[PDB]
Amino acid sequence: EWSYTNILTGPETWHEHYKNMCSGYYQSPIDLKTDISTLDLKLKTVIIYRNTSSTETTTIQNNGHSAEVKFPRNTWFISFDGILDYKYEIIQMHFHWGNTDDRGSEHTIDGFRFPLEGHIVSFRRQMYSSPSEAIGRPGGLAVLGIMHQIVESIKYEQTAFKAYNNFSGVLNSQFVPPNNSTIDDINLALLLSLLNPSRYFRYLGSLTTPPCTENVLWTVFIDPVLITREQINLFRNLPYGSNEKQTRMGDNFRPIQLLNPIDTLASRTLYRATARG
Ligand SMILES: [Zn+2]
Repeated sequence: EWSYTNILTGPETWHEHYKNMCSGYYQSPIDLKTDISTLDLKLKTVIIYRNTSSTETTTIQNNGHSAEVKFPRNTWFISFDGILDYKYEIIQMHFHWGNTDDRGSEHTIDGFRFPLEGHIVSFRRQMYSSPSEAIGRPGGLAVLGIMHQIVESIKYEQTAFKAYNNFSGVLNSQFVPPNNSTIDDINLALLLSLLNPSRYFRYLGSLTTPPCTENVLWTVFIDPVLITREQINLFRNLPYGSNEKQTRMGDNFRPIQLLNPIDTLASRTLYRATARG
């Protein structure tokens, strides 16, 4: 059992209840510190692309700790090298947000928390045949982090919810765990075009929920996409699972981890990318 809000099973306890691997020293999230990071001009623009002959349905579930969009197999991919040859295949996208607008993200950028951080989770299909083979194996995963920020004046079509197609209206108080519903597909290419896909932090870290496996290649884009207060409050209408002390889902984020805890046996480095100038 784990939770965010029950002090007994909360994130401070994960290093004990899930020693493998929540006690490790390559954990996530971290503070993404622009001044400490190393600019690496070899890190290219990220591309997200779709298999246009895929027809299966997309679904979303309230799994008790987030809203998680589950994509069909063989449908959405990420390329980090400009070639569209299916090296990373997207599995799911879920979200982390706050009870209030000034927190919610798991990563910080120079100490700053955003209201909502989305995680697009993919597996390295280049090496592994399926999500379930990759999820617990070395180097199996790569996650994209997308920061969202609230604006007062904006057309719907300009907000991230256009790419999400409003999650087909499923974000409301009656979307109780562990219900899942079919939704219109998420246009992840459009979502990525709402920010600068060349401008990101990059490091090796972990899943941010138990068992915190250290096999995640992280990419966190620096520019946020935009949403309204109305849209953030939609997520806040979801109920938490019954493991949680709080009724309404919010503050479902793990606290910050150090880039290099004192016990590390080989330091990791935080890299940054920017467009070819
Ligand atoms: Zn996440």
